[PDB]
Amino acid sequence: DQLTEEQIAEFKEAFSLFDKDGDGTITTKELGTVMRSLGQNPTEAELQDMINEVDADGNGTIDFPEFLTMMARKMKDTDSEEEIREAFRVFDKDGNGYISAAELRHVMTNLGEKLTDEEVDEMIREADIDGDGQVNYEEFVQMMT
Amino acid sequence: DQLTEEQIAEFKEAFSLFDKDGDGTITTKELGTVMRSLGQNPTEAELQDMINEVDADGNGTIDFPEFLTMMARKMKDTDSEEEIREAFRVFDKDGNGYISAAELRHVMTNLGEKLTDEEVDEMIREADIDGDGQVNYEEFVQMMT
Repeated sequence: DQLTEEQIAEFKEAFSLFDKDGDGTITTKELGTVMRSLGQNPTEAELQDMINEVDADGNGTIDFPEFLTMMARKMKDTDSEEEIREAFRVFDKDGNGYISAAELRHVMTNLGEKLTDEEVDEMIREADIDGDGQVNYEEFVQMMT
Repeated sequence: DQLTEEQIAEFKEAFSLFDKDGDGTITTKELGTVMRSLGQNPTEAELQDMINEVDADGNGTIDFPEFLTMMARKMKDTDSEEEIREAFRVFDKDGNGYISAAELRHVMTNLGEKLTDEEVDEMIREADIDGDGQVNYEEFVQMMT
């Protein structure tokens, strides 16, 4: 949590990864995807105070630069804990604070070993993502096979 | 896959990993977990057929040995594809063939890095898993923090 070549360089990727359009323009919606995609849990309001924040043209689009500036500021409210607790929260479907010790084990080793961060990113790229960040999990299977 | 030492050793782990009773016997339920814990997607019937075959006393129990023998048989019946697909299915909450490109990325890298395959088992070992394998993720959160 401190703007640095790497930090930034990374922040680009995530931004590039969810700009379906293909031209540096993350939508209010694409914005959330980006953040969750980094461990943050932006509230629908929070994502709003962010669009209006800078963008005063109501274009609803966000330029990497703006994004970067935002992140930098909101970076203070990011500690290892929340990030972690979000990962595990993906495995909590019904949302009961409870998760499959199993599903965990499986996803983490089986799929955690067959793939490398870079590979995860490469897939998501060619992958067919929509606004929300949804993707037909089969697409991934076809790739991985 | 075949019954190589490593393989046996792996099954042992998983089996040991969900025999909450502390001894060397897993229940029909526990069985389910163990299997999901390895990418197998056991059907209730299948699970019952197993508890039935061996253990004619229908004790509902099953030894590592019996377990080993069993897995051996169903072994050549499962292929890498299925496991892959089951992994991804964890990420598909409402079960609509769709998952969060984000959540994937997040879980896969953030938490995919903070832990090593063993660190996972080691955690689930000390973790407070219940019958269905359910676990309070917070408990994992703490261990991590």
